[PDB]
Amino acid sequence: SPYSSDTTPCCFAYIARPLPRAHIKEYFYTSGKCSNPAVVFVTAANAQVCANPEKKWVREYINSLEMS
Amino acid sequence: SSDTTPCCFAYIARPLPRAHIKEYFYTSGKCSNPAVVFVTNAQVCANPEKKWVREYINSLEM
Repeated sequence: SPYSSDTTPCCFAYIARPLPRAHIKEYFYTSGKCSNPAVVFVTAANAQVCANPEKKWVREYINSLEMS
Repeated sequence: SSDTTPCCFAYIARPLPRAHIKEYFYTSGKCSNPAVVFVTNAQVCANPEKKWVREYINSLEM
């Protein structure tokens, strides 16, 4: 492919109910260019689910993922 | 939905090789920048104002 994707994933809504923990592969902080400072959890179906960084579960989820 | 929305913060500087273009779409209005994303697999941001962008889109529809 002569070109790689260059779109930027942003968030305009946060998932209300905590995400099934196991069904998560990675996470990443949306770009500072986006309008909302969100958290993104990548599901096993490679879906990119937006989450609120102030949420208790997200906070726990972020720390778990970065610890073997 | 509650899924990420692809937005653009830059536009490619030259026309994409036409034969590689499969489909296209206008990024959500929620995005701060208006843009057309050409799809090949790969998603390339482009300026909705350029002639080749508008013309590529016309060719695609037809």
